[PDB]
Amino acid sequence: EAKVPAYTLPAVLALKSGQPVTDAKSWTTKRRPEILAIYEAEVYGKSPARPPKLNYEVKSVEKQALGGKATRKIVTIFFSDKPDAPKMDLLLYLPAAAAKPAPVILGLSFGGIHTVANDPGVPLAEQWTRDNRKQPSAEKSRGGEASRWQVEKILAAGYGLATVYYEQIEPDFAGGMKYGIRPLFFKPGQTEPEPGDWGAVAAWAWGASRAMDYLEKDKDVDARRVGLIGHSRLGKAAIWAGAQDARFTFIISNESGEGGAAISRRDYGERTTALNTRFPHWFDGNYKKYNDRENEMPFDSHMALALMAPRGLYVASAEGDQWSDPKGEFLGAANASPVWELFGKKGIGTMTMPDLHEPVGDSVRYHIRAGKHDVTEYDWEQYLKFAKAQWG
Repeated sequence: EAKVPAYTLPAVLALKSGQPVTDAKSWTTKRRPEILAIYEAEVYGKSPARPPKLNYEVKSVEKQALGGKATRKIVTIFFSDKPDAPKMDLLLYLPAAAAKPAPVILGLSFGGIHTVANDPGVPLAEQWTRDNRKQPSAEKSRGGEASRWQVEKILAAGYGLATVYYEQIEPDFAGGMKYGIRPLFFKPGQTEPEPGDWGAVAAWAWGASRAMDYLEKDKDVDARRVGLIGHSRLGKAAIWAGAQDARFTFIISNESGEGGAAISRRDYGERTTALNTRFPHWFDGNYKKYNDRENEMPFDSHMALALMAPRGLYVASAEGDQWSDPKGEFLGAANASPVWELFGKKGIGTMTMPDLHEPVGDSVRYHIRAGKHDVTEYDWEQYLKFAKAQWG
């Protein structure tokens, strides 16, 4: 950490011109649109507009699911009317006893909807494998991601869990674009994304907002109390989804790294390069000019995160976060927090990184936990306290 470079962050509360942002009105009307546009063009890419009509079908509604704890729904959301188009299966669990429409936490899932809980009545999903092949999952994989979703805790807290498998939006390997939604929006004869067009992180975020499109039509769901959670690369998606979509009352970005919550200036552009090399589909084409600081970024993570203000933001890390940079994720959150004060909200409340298992902050929160890159019970215990603070 004595070997981390020094840097001066671009100022989140100054306009590009240099003029200061003096109040919430000026953020809303001037600076936030400026920051959103920067990220749209230089990082995530421009996405299509919200579809006027959502084409979807409620395939399945089962009460008493999960040993009676939950009403389960499975909702198919079509990204095109054409058959064998890309489509999305949304898994919803609502508390069996729900007396009114329930708050819902929406998540992007690394696995199929059968991995989210131990639920025999959920069809085995097709998944994309280590070899970039798509094939039906084995039954042994049911519930493999359950510890990452803690559905029983969520329902116990009085909330619902909605999940989508991200690779139905776009499969996560270089070349999987043809199998996803991005091609559906090309222009007459276009065959490749323009350099400022969305990449995969943005497509995943875009699909989360179509999930939100359904949840607002569901009459068992409190459309005014939905949040969004993403782990790792899907925490990047969740940051941009929340930026794009004011219906998410909060987002949770679990260990989201570079192009997510982590300050990029804590190295010399080598992470940016490794991401753009290994995962050329994640960000847009313009983003590759920031490789190894060939160009200086007129932005850094605190600005992307401030796109949530005044809504809730939870950033979290793990001691061994992979090679990810927990301090850089804390600093992203901490440097975003002043925007919340413009709105009369409290942010992180400190500029010093807390100790393990010591969460900080109010409308912007942070914790770091011991363990490896994952989502654990401990994370969820805090997320649900956060959700209550946001929702009461």
